Amino acid sequence: SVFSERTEESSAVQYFQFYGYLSQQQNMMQDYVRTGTYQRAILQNHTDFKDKIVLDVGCGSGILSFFAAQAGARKIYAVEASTMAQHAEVLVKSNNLTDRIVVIPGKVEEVSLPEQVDIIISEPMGYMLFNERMLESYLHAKKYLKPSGNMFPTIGDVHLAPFTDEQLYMEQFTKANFWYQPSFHGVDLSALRGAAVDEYFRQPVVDTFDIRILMAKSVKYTVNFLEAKEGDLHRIEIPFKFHMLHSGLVHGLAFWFDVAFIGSIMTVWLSTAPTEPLTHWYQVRCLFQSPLFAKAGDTLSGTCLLIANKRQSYDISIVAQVDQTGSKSSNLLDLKNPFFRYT
Amino acid sequence: RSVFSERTEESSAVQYFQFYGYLSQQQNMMQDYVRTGTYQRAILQNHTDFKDKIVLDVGCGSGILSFFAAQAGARKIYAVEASTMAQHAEVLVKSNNLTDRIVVIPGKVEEVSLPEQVDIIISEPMGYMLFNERMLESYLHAKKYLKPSGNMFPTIGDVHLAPFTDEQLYMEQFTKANFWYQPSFHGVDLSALRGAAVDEYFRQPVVDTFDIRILMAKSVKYTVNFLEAKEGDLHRIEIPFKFHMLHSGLVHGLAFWFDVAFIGSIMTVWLSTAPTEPLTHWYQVRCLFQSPLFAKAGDTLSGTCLLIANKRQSYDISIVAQVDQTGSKSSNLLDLKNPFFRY
Amino acid sequence: SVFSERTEESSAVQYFQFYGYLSQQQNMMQDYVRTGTYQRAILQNHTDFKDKIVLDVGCGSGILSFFAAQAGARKIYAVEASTMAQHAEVLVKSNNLTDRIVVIPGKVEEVSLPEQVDIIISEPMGYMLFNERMLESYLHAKKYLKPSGNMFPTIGDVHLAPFTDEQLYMEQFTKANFWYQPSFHGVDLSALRGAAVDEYFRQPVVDTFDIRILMAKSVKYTVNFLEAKEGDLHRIEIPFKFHMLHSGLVHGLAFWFDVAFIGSIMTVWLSTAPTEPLTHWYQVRCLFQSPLFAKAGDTLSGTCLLIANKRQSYDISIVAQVDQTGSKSSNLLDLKNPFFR
Amino acid sequence: SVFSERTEESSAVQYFQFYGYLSQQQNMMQDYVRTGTYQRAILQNHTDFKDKIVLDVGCGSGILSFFAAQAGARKIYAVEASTMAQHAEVLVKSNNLTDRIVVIPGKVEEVSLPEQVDIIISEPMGYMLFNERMLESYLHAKKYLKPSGNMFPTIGDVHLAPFTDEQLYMEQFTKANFWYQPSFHGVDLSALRGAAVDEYFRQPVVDTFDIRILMAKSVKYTVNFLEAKEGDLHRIEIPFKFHMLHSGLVHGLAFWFDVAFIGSIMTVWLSTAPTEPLTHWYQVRCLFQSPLFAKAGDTLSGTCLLIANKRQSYDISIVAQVDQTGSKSSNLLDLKNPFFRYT
Ligand SMILES: NC(=[NH2+])NCC[C@H]1O[C@@H](n2cnc3c(N)ncnc32)[C@H](O)[C@@H]1O
Ligand SMILES: NC(=[NH2+])NCC[C@H]1O[C@@H](n2cnc3c(N)ncnc32)[C@H](O)[C@@H]1O
Ligand SMILES: NC(=[NH2+])NCC[C@H]1O[C@@H](n2cnc3c(N)ncnc32)[C@H](O)[C@@H]1O
Ligand SMILES: NC(=[NH2+])NCC[C@H]1O[C@@H](n2cnc3c(N)ncnc32)[C@H](O)[C@@H]1O
Repeated sequence: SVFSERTEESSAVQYFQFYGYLSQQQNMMQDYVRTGTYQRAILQNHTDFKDKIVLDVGCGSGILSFFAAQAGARKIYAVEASTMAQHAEVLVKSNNLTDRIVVIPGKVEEVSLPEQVDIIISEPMGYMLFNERMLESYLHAKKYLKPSGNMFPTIGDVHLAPFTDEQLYMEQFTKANFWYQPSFHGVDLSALRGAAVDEYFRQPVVDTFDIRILMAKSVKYTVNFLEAKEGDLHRIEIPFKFHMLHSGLVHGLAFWFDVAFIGSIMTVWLSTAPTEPLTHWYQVRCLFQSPLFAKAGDTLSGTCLLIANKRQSYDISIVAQVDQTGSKSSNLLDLKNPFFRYT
Repeated sequence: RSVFSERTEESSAVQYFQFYGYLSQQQNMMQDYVRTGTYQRAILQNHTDFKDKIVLDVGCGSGILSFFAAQAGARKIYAVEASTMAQHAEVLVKSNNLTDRIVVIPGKVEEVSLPEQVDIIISEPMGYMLFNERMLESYLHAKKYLKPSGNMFPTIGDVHLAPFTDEQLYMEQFTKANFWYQPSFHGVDLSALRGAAVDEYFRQPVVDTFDIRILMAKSVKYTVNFLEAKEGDLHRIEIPFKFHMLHSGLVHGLAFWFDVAFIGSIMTVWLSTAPTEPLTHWYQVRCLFQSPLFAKAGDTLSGTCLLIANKRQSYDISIVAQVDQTGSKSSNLLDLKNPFFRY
Repeated sequence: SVFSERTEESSAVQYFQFYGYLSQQQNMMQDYVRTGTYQRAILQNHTDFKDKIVLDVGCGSGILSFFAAQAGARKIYAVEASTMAQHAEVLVKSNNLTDRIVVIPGKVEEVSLPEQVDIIISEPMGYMLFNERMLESYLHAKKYLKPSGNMFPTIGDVHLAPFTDEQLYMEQFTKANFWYQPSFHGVDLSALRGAAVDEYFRQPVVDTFDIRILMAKSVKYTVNFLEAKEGDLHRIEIPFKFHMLHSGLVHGLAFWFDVAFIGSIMTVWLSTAPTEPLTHWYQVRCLFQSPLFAKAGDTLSGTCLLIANKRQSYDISIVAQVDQTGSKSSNLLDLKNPFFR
Repeated sequence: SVFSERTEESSAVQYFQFYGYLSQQQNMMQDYVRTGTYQRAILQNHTDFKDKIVLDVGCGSGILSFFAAQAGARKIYAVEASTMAQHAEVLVKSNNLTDRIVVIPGKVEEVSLPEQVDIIISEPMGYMLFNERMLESYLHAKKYLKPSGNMFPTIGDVHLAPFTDEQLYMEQFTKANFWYQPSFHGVDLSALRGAAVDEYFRQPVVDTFDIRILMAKSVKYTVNFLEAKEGDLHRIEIPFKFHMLHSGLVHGLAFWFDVAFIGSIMTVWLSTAPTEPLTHWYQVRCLFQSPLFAKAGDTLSGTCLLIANKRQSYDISIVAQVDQTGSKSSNLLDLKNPFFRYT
């Protein structure tokens, strides 16, 4: 299948084992920004669901399938590949909805639906939006969407902006310099110091930050879920030209995302920006190997290239340059293994 | 057809060795001065056991233990490591000018081919509750390369268990599961999964430290002699116990820690993770009862701790506890692979 | 009679036995807030008693009748159905007020009075105000009240407000976990865990608390004793709509009450709010079996429904929901069986 | 019936409402002394239950019937008059003992049991042993007992001892002196002080105390449950002659009780003595209206006369004299309404 073609068995076993735990469902369900906003998007656009046929890609416990029911849906197909599907079935029965919700265990790339649907709902966003590569399953599910169909969420905006954080940058060499000692119990470790540094800079940093560290208006890369195909996400090239508002050293790029539910009654937004209440997605920062000096008025131009990998994530390639000086930096990051720095 | 692959799901093995390929994880283990300092003491203080001898280091990681044997005069050390950390070991061997003595042999100890039998095997195979990761079986499997006159460092391993009281910990876990009693979470009835939630939450071993005064009886000890034991002995580990209660109150579970002894020719050096000893990165492990048991001072608490090795490099743990006077009984299952790090 | 029709004899026996004890009269009288405020309301409004006919419903030891005598009342009929009525007569004689205070033994729904009165006085408030159902006896007595007569107290305000208090929550959940044991002395009790949680959470929690646990401004439900008819208190439906001020878990609703003595000279208030000095009424809190979550700005809507029962108390029904999310909590309470904490 | 002829209906309604609460069953079941001893006496005398027919009088939740089944009883009739019987039926079904335990809802004086039983078990002791007058229901059930049957408990002993507690005696007047003031908000209350004093003295005090306040070895009155008839408890005249071990003022009499399970294998004792762990029965003390001075070696003689009343309790008539001096005091207490003083 398409899923197994793009995924190492080892990665998938652990991925779906992780999501079979109720404590993880509870974690996602207890994010009120997430759960609240989805419920509002669906209920405030009841006309997009009333008496319609719905598909819920990766329903977990089925919470989004119940909001669709509250909105007046006629039939909801809830697809879930982990063992959480067993618990979703229990909740459909205990809530007297077996007539309107059908739980289909399995991967959305492999199950079969009995009819086409009017709208697909899902929550496929990972870290930096794209982590987990579940947006490809969301788009893959469009093979069941009528030409009339809508997508909830409808679009996705990735935002990237240069930041300054001297203490975050310095923390990397503080940790790596453990290896730069010539007699750790009589053993000279210094030969591995460069490797340790490299390892730390290859981790995206997951936490939040004061918006004042940002040095320029963000650049926006949009994914239109109504028009995009799975292949469009195998290689995501994000060019950027930042016009610096403050002078200082740029230590990397900060990432966040928004999604919009574009309904017939209104559009509802779900934002993980550092200016909005915190969510379980936090924000993501990718450091440059060497900081770049820029002054207010200069331009910072380059590209952020995301290359999907068979571990359900992306290899990140960032190259940036101050146009007025030619000073250049880059970095390679493995989004699968981020550093969770939040306290 | 290797012994390792026959007892290990591929998915678990891949992630296991990816996890230990990280230098940041080597740092965490090496920076535990109790671990690294005691291992060096046991080796250097028993240098006669290593002078001009052949050594095998099972799971050398970065190679620290192999360096200790080189300091003690070992004639030749074979350092086996299956993760990509093996290549980092080689770098340290070259930069420390020990290429004539330390031979890194990459691969699994169940699959490599050593050129000769060895006088002594050294390893640090202890996980949480001693037995997690199932590396003791690889340690014992390596005895096929050990001369009949040889030794094991560590030589024996003691598992200690004792009953404890801690209502806050018990209520802390039951609090998390009350989420799934909700009759109307955003209008959805979750109560049907309250049973499934409590089972999942009370399947998690609690890894952290605690005050020794929560222990309500003298610990029971279960000893594994690594010189005598056979690989197959660790597929099923049955630990009966009978505690003489020193205090009255509620028994909320059993606490677990372990000691290992390096029984050398010059002296025996002990490495302990007991709560009366300085904290290590192993901490201590506590298994909770879903329903606490009451006992008075003078009563006896008896039962069995049974560990069944699973294909995911861990153990499924069943604990049955009974106060003999009243017949009050508590049966509990725990997934040692997925613990709650509470510290 | 009206009283016997709405009261199991079994309840009435114990009820009036309880109030026949001097020790229980000492308890109420030593509440200086209660006793001092009643005296202040009566004496400050002495013109509403000067040379007037008075009726004191459920006088107990007769303390309120003496206050009316101090204010110049010409004649005070003091009705008391327990044996305490004879103790009141002793005090009337020892204080040399036989010319002004006339103890009438019996239930106010069954005694005859020589004449009509100008003002009724009484202390009929119980826990959560309505417990004991004496407000109906207080209102029933209005058959003896002249037109345009006054009522002391004149009105009663009930205040509701959501609160957060996880300790009280898992405290009542702890007691209930005893019935989850699958082997108590070898016996599986778990089949009764549902009945245990229900029973334990039907008990109102009577105690005081810090005002900072309240999550919204209180909602007020007023009872006008001058206008209300006793039948109005058989089924009390109190709608509420709170505007949440803080985000967090709502573990239930807190109840207190104030009464106002609206006299000719002055309006005197007697409050049992948590912002005010504690009284023997304390405050009341009704726990949800499952807490509700709400963010600051959300609205919590529902109704508190009180159905009076034949045991001189009420069956309480509280249904509350977070309007934005549909999170709903339905809970029942037996006001007759409180938990003094 | 016999129950209704000796009980006022108002008293009966509140009595069985009280015991319909699970919270009250837990209160008695959580007394380890009560529940642990009953279990011990039944199991350690298993020969008195194996393949026998049993009657549990006032089973409550049925805990004692389960103990009887643990001992191997063939058939157990469990009689309970309150609505707790329906809960007992649930536990019988949930413990898979519907073939051994049959719950009979109703009063033991009124229900119809088909056959004679081999042994009757019950926990009918109240404050001072006799409060609640349930011992008469226990003896009344002997109409179903074979002539060779047994009773668990077999016998009951009530112990009387003189005590000194100046603080307790004075506490009465401090409370009653609230009324001895000429202007309480302008009201002379002093006319009711005598009535307040009398009221406090008619109340037995339920709480514990330090054994050191006892001034003589206790006097013991025994009820042999195999021999007694329920009519023997309508009027219980207990003559006492105490030999004073200490000199001082005697303020009243203290009461506790023991019961013994005289089985075929052994005799097990359940004590509520002040020298033993505290139970939910505490102890009881009745004050003299005037204290009596007695020297060590003197004798304090008199009678404690308990007269049953229609409120499932007793009126207590105590009369005491110092033989050597001729000083007398007495009191007449209402056991149905005690003063709970324990803190
Ligand atoms: N939104 C996230 N970042 N994570 C939630 C993913 C949820 O969708 C489920 N899921 C992920 N991929 C798939 C798929 N291809 N088919 C079905 N369910 C899936 C997964 O088991 C979990 O319940
Ligand atoms: N001491 C621990 N609890 N864990 C450390 C395990 C270390 O041994 C390595 N290791 C584990 N099992 C094996 C094996 N069968 N063969 C070789 N190396 C192994 C692993 O890669 C890591 O470096
Ligand atoms: N305020 C309270 N919570 N209780 C006060 C009740 C007092 O009034 C008396 N009382 C209660 N109901 C009645 C009644 N219907 N008629 C007369 N006295 C009554 C009761 O005996 C006690 O003295
Ligand atoms: N041991 C005590 N002091 N009290 C226990 C009283 C228990 O016996 C029950 N009980 C009391 N009298 C009777 C009776 N005549 N018939 C049946 N059950 C009774 C009562 O319902 C409660 O469960």
